[PDB]
Amino acid sequence: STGSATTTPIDSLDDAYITPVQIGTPAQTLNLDFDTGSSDLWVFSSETTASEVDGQTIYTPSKSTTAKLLSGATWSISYGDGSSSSGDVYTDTVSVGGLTVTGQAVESAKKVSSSFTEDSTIDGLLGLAFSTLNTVSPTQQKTFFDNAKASLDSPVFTADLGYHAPGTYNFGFIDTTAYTGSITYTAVSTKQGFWEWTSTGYAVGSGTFKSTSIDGIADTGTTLLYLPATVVSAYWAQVSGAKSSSSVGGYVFPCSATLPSFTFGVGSARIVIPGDYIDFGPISTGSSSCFGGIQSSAGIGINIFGDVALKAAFVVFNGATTPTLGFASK
Repeated sequence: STGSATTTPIDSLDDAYITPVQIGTPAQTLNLDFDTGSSDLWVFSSETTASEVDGQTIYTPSKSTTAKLLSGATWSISYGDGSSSSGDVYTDTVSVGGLTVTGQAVESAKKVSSSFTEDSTIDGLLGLAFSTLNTVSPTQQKTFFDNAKASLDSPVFTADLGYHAPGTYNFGFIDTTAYTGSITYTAVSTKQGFWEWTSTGYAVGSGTFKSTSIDGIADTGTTLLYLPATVVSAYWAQVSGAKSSSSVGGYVFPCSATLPSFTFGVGSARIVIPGDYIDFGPISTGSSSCFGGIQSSAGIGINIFGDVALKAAFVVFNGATTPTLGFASK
């Protein structure tokens, strides 16, 4: 089997992408944030505290003839941005882009943190990291991809995120028309539960490539590119007037600037992020200070190849017995 679904930016900045997901019988379609940095499929629901729902579409398990309470199971997750959610668990039929999994754990939120409530466009998350990170207790549950894997034509999914435009998540096949050149594959460590890999270096604009190993994660659920402070300083030094602002929370730059590209290495291959992809717009409405799309990871503990990086590539998440990542230009 295969599946193919369009993923759509939630706003004009590409802050996140939403993909429609069918849950239950008859289907209830929710728009979920596909997150290769986490491993829970959780949804706003009829159980979510009413004051914490503000415009999201909810899953109502009592209206699904295939929903079953997973007795005793609870979940609770905290994300790298400080947000969180928790609740109980149902199993139900879940379909993405025509690919159906029966008995998928659907984690129903009883509580969500304010950042979720305040974002009416995201109805929940669909985790695509390794199932070892799934938070369901006392019986850990599998991700949608893990449940689907054995049925897929090939045990892979691909992320093709758009710049200011829709893109595609495919399951079970690699669309050879969706990229240019060849796909370069690189080793993955699953030791932390992530799609963790090592970039071979970087360049700023037309500058020379610096060969240096940068360990990080491919994370579709993170907006920006978070890299070591040395790398980030080298980038922003090429933008007149750019500076790190402790009060804003990162590098800002004059909105009048033209940003240079940023290149990262995948083996001997190179992925070029155009400068425009690094512009996240005014820090507040009407400001002439703009927020940068490349930021320091120094306070995180891990480097993160988020959407800024991934949307410059066609990305293969190869879930074979020994997982690997593939990157192609497009």
